[PDB]
This record gives sequence, C-alpha cells and structure tokens, in this order.
Amino acid sequence: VIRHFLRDDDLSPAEQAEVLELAAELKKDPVSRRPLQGPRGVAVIFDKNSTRTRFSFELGIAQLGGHAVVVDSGSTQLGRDETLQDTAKVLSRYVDAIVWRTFGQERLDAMASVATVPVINALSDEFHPCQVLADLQTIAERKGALRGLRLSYFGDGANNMAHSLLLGGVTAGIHVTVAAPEGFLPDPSVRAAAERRAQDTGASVTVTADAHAAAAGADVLVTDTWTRVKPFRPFQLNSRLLALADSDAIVLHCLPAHRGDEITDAVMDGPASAVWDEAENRLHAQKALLVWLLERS
Amino acid sequence: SVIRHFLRDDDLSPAEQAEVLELAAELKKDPVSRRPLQGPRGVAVIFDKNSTRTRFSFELGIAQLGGHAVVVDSGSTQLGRDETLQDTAKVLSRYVDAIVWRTFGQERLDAMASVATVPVINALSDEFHPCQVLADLQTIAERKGALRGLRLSYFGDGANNMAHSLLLGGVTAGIHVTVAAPEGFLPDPSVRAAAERRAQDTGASVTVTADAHAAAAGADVLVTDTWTSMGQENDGLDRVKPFRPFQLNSRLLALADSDAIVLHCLPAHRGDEITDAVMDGPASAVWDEAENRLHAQKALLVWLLERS
Amino acid sequence: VIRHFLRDDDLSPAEQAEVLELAAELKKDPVSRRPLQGPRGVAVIFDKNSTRTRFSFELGIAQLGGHAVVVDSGSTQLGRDETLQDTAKVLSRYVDAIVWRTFGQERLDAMASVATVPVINALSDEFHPCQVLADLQTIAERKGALRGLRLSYFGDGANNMAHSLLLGGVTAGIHVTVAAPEGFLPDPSVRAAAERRAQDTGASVTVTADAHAAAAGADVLVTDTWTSMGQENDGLDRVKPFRPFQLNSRLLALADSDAIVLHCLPAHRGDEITDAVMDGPASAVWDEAENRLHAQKALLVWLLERS
Ligand SMILES: Oc1cccc2ccccc12
Ligand SMILES: Oc1cccc2ccccc12
Ligand SMILES: Oc1cccc2ccccc12
Ligand SMILES: Oc1cccc2ccccc12
Ligand SMILES: Oc1cccc2ccccc12
Ligand SMILES: Oc1cccc2ccccc12
Repeated sequence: VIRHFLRDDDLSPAEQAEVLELAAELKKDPVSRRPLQGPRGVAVIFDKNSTRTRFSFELGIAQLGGHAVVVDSGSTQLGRDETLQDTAKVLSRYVDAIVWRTFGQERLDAMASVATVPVINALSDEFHPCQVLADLQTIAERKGALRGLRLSYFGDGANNMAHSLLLGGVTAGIHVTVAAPEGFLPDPSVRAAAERRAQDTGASVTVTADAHAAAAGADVLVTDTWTRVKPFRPFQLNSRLLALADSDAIVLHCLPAHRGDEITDAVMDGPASAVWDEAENRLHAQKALLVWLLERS
Repeated sequence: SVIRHFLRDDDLSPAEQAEVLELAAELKKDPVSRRPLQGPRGVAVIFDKNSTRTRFSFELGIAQLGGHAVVVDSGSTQLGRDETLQDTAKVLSRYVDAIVWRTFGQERLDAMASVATVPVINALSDEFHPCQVLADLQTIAERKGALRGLRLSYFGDGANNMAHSLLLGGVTAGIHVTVAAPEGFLPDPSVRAAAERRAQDTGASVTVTADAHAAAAGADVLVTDTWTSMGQENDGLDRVKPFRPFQLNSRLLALADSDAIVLHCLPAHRGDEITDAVMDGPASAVWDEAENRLHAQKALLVWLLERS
Repeated sequence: VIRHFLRDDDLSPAEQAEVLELAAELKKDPVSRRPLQGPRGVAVIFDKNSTRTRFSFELGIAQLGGHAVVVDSGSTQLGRDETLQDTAKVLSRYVDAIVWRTFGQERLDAMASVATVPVINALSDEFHPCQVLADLQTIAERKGALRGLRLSYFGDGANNMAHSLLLGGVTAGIHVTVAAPEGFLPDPSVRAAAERRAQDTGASVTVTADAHAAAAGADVLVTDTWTSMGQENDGLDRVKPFRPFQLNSRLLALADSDAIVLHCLPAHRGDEITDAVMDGPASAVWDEAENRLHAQKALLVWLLERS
C-alpha cells in the first residue's frame, strides 16, 4: 500500500496531474501544507553528492514542517556496514519518507520492496524524475495545458534526462522527440515503456538523428550536459535551432549548463529560456511529490 | 543547581534511571509534548568519529524537543587540537544548552564535563555506550514489564562499550547481568567492581563466565554486539576464533527461558555474532531497540536539562 | 535597493550603530525577531570550511525562524561547474540571503552585483567584518560608548582582522593603531579608505612598528593568529618577525589600567597571546566569541529589512 516514485511512469497520467496541481498550489502557498509538523523526519541520502538536489529537498522538507536528516557521501555508504534491508527497517521507524540519490535502479528497487515508508528517487543513473516534474510544472506555467505539446530533447539521448522526459512527457500527453547521435540513444526498455504509455495519453515517441527536424515546430526544446563531444556538436541548442521552433517556444536545461557546449549564451539568456524558473520549481514539485506520497502511504 | 552529566550508566542512581525510563515511555507516546529547547535553543552534537545512526537519533530527537542540533563531524579539526578542550567547552557553554559528544577515551568526556556549565552526554565512547543501554532497558520494559529481577546475558567481547554499559546500566535497573566472553576479553576490572557495588544497592548481581551455554540457561534477555570495533581491526588478534562459541544462534536461544528476547546494538554482522534465524525470529527486539534510541535520548536530555 | 555587507564600511557610521543596537537587543531576546519565519532559507556557503563561522550562522538563522542550507567545501567550488552569475540567479529564487566564505574580494563583488538578495561576507582573505561587528558589540558591553576609544591591533597587519578593525573601528569613531613588522602592513587601499572614513567620525589611523608605543594608553588590545592555513607554505618565517608583537602581560601593563583584550578564536596560546592574558580579567575573548551569534543575527535582520 506504500507508494514509491523511482521512475516517472510510477505515476499514472491522472496521478501525475494531481502532483502537478499540488506543485502549483504549493508555489503560491509554500508553508500551507504541514504533513511533517513535529518535526517528523525525512531521510535524504546521497551515494554521490548532488548539492542542488540536497539544497532543494532540504529546504522543501523544512517548509513541510519536517526535519531533513541528510546523509552525504564521505559518510558510510548505505549498505556498506549493514544490509540494505536492515537499514530500511530501522529507517522506517525514524522517518516518514526516504529520498535517495544512488546509481543503479537495482538498489532503489531493493529499498522500495522492503521499506514501509515512501521511497523517492532523487536522481539516478537511469532516471531523473523529480527534475521532470519540475520541468512539467514550468511548461504548464508558461504554456497552460500540457496535452498535445511537442517537446524535443537534444544531445545525449541515453542519459537520465532523456529517459525521464520520454516517460514523464508522454505521461502528461506530450509528444516527445529525442534528437541524439548514434550510440547515445534511449535504453530500449525505456523507449518501449514510453511508447506504451503514450498509447493511453494520445502522445507519441520519436527518436531521430535530425536535429533540424526535431526543432521544427517544437513547443519545448530541452538539452543537458553532454558528459567525446564531437558526436553532440550538431545537436547544440543554439539560436539557429531555436529559430525553427513554434512561436513562444520555451527552452529547458537541468542546471548546471556548460555555456558554449550544449547551449549558447544567446539561448540561455534570451526570452525563450525558462531555466531559472525550472530550477526553482524543483523545490515546489518535490514538495508536492512528498505531500502526495505521504497522504497515500 | 549542580550541572548533571551522563558519561556512563551509573551517573544515574537507580531512582534517577527509573525516572528517565518512565519519561522515555511517556515521550514515545507523546513525542512533541516536551519542549524544553523551544526557540530554538541549540544543542551541540560533536563526533570525533562519525556515527550516522547516532546522528539521526540525536538530530531528530533534539528537533522534537523544539531545539536545533548543531552537528560537528570529524571533517572539522578534532576537538582539542586547534584550540584547547577547555577553551572550546567555555565557548560551547555560551552557545548551546547541552553538549552531546561521541569520542574515544573517557578522560576526554571527564575533562569536558568538569568545565562545561551545561550538561554533557556521552553519545558513544570506547568504554561505555550508556545511551544505547537506556534504549535497551526501555525495550526490555516494553516486552517484559518490570525490570527488577530479570536475568540478562551478554555474549561476545566482554570488554567493549556495550558489555560495560550493560553491566552498569543493567544492575542499576535491578537486572542480574551475566557477561559470557572468552579469556582475554573480560570486562575492565574497575567497571566490574563498580557494577558489583551498584548491584548491592538494587539486589542485582554480576556474573562473568566463559561458559556460553551456562550463561544462556534461564536467561530472560540475550544480548550480543559486533566482535570487533573499527579501531580493533588492526590490533593483531584473530577476532573470530575466540568468539565462535559465543555466537547468539538458535541453539543458544533455545537454552534460555521460553519467553526470552534478543537485543543487539545495530548494525549486526549476520552469520558472525548472531544468525539470521535469531535476528528475524519472534524473540528479536532489535528493531524496537534501535527506534528507542530516539525516545530514550530525548528523555535523558529533558531530565538533564530540568535538573541543571 | 538591495544591501550587501562585504566589508566593514559598507555600513555608514549611523547604520553600524543601528546594527550594533540590534545586536544588543537580540542578545537580550534571541527569538523575538523572526524575519525568516516559514522557514525561509539562507544559503551559508564555504569555499573553505570554518566550523565556528558555520556553527554561529546556522544557529542564528534558526533563531530568526529560518533554515540555513550549508554548502561545505565538499561541493564543487562555486564558479567551477557553473558561472558564478548563474548560481547567484538561482540562489536568489531559493533563499532570502547569501552568506559566503570565500577568498578574493572580487568574487564577493561579482556575487553582490547580480544577486537580488543580500550577500554577506562571512569571512574572506581581505576582511572579517562579521567578527569585527561582534568585537564592537563586545567593546560596547565592556566599555560603554565606542567613540573616542583607543584600539591597538598587534601582529600580521595585512590579514583580514587588521583590515576590518581599521575599517570597522574608524566607522565606530575608535582611534585604531595597527602594530606590525615591516612587510606585514595593511593594504594601502584599505588604509586610505579607513583614513577617509575616520575624517567623518573623529577617529584616526596609525600604523607603527613600535609595539610598546601602540600599547601605551590603549583601551582595547587585539591580536590574531600570525598565520592562516593558506599562508603556511608562503616561504616566510612567520614567527620571528612577530615575537616583539606578542600580546603578553608586559604589553598589557603598558595599556590603560581598564583595558580589555580581544582575539578572534581560535588562539594559539604561547604564540600571539599568552595564557596569563587569555585567562586574566582583561580578556573579553569568551563574550567576543558568543557575540558572533548576536552580531550576525542583527546584521541579517537589518539587511533583510532594508532590501
Ligand atoms: O548510509 C548509511 C550508512 C550507515 C548508516 C545509515 C543510516 C541511515 C541512513 C543511511 C546510513
Ligand atoms: O541501524 C540503523 C539504521 C538506520 C538508522 C538507525 C538509527 C538508530 C540506530 C540504528 C539505526
Ligand atoms: O571540533 C571542533 C573543531 C573546531 C571548532 C569547533 C567548534 C565547536 C565544536 C567543535 C569544534
Ligand atoms: O571556539 C569555539 C568553540 C566552539 C564553538 C564556537 C562558536 C563560535 C565561535 C567560536 C567557537
Ligand atoms: O558550490 C556549489 C556547487 C554546486 C551547486 C551549488 C548550489 C548552491 C550553492 C553552491 C553550490
Ligand atoms: O544551479 C543552482 C545553483 C544554486 C542552487 C540551485 C538549486 C536547485 C537547482 C539548481 C541550483
């Protein structure tokens, strides 16, 4: 009966809509929801540090009335001195949710199968579903309804943002295109899962090496750091590519950006950019996710 | 008032320990009902060697008392190196309402407590682990009722911090404590003598034996712990062969009273000092025991702050 | 207009007086001001860790109702995987103020020029203005009115405390003397800025190698460690030049009979200051360390209200 969020498709289309509505409500009234008043605890655990992820979760948990107990790298990695299952059993006595940044999906699934509190994938090798919640919140702010929009992601199509934009995007009814060079394409099982979910929402999945075609008529253009660099240079999100999009298109980028590589100063700082609101919305979207999971768990 | 500290289990009298354990039960029921640190007031939580489990328990506990834990971990300069211990104690006493400290030798705790003008708590040290034993006693009371006259046997390294604190804290509660350990691994004589003296006041007793089977027979509570701390991994000894007869396994548990429970300061090394079958069976109380660090430490802080 | 506090003279004499008054009020009533109720966040960022700085800000922010998000030097250094300007713009969405311990003053300037929330220098290579606020709070507690007092600093005359005592001291109307060996004198730009500020307040600036003359008649004697961690490999003998400038009992006896002694902790007993001075009745170092809490909270309250 305990709900987890390890990958974007763990929410149904209707559930994702609820979380995104909650994110908009919490952005307007950031201390109106206090499910963790007490304070109650939430564990925020990093096998590898991610300062931006820790910052967003730590403040968000505090604004829900709770106390984040943060476990950094440098500390004993989880599972090193104790079985994962033993640690999960005790954690479930101390905190009301477990937020975890680890690498393989195997470890996340193992924790979710045993823990009796919700487990959230803060960021992993395969998915980055909290950032895509924030992306979807950002798109809804700038454009309104998500269903039927065209979103193109450019660059490394095998990384966690590509996978999550596929799954999270089609869950929202967005037609998702991944524009990537050969050998950096989506994981085939992720692509299949997105194609299947798209059948329910009227969305679609496209994977192409043609950056021009992916930009043409796009409503949302996304990229992410590339880490040779040489296969990705034709996919740089520059002014020439942006000029092909639909009017009022917006540009997203999980920060940090490497200006001059995957994205140019002119695109980052121009009027289509929504990267600053997008970064802020990690706070609101993650708070919404926690509120929603806690209420069901 | 005199400033009260908690550096070893017998720093509380039997009556005082009963007061803390009663408060721990009350706080488990109503975890935000005591707010002596509302403000927030600060509490320093200092680690000469990091302990994530100890940190979770104190950080959350202090917050649930209304306070803010300021954590200093081993990445900072170790206390006493860039600044004298006495200088640090003086300034800490201006910033925080209590000092929680995980360190090594007991003389450091003593030095801090002699000069600090706020309560000092031993979070975990080489010689004692008195906060875990408060949680242990809370767990035993939950599972079995009155502590006085129970029989508790600890198995393994009889000179580690858990053996010492189970001796002192157990006999303070009126529990007859047995330590089952191989030769060369017996409790420190000064601790053993202190436990024997305290046991006279409570009607308890202290027993030290190498006969694991005899220690298990008739026991109400069986306890073990890892055989080797991190600081002993390079001590030169074979720290497996001596301890194998003291493993807390199903055969040993079956010698005890039919209603006996099992305790273990986590983490456990399954297959060494304890088996899966015992950890995961119905006698195991190790999960509640770990949770109860939260409640017992909150009770200790509330009690020390009120008396100081 | 967003106000920053990157160096001591970012506050006018009148503004400094307002902050120090607020520090005294907060010391009396430490949880009466809640501008960060929510909690709202405050970023506390360390390019090089300082446990005492982090300890005092983290608790102070909590007592203002906020939540300090501490970024240690274990994170990628600010400006390396992202431009400083980009990080500033996102931080302004997350927190109501940015407290930063960094190295060169140009980095602080760069952050303040683009951030839309107040930026505070927690401690830097050139200045330590938050500690000097705590010092002025401490002097006021022990001595009363600050105007006209005579303060002498001894030791490395070009470190952050020397610079901030010059700027913060003359802002308060204090006659500041820096006693230091040749080669270790205040930055010329800082000395000139202090000299100009002193003309507004009736204060004065003196730099001398004559430690005995600097101590004579002084109301406050200050010293600091002779070497920061970053100077340990600079090639200099950083002991022998400073020995004549040791704050010892002989030097203290030259000052006014009611003089007090300050030292940013930690101190190295036996080097820049002696046990007899640290532990005697003139020492104010313990109150001084505590007042980091109150003075920093006051600065935050004041900057948040004005910005
Ligand atoms: O990563 C860890 C190592 C050891 C103990 C832990 C307890 C809770 C959460 C994380 C832990
Ligand atoms: O074993 C553990 C795992 C995670 C958290 C803990 C807290 C206290 C005591 C033990 C713990
Ligand atoms: O261990 C330490 C090193 C440096 C500063 C400290 C301040 C408080 C408590 C502990 C400290
Ligand atoms: O010296 C110290 C020891 C412990 C805590 C401190 C906090 C602020 C300033 C100095 C401190
Ligand atoms: O230093 C940093 C590295 C990466 C991310 C950061 C976010 C906020 C403040 C500082 C940061
Ligand atoms: O890029 C950043 C700089 C500072 C803070 C951040 C927090 C969340 C996401 C991104 C951030």
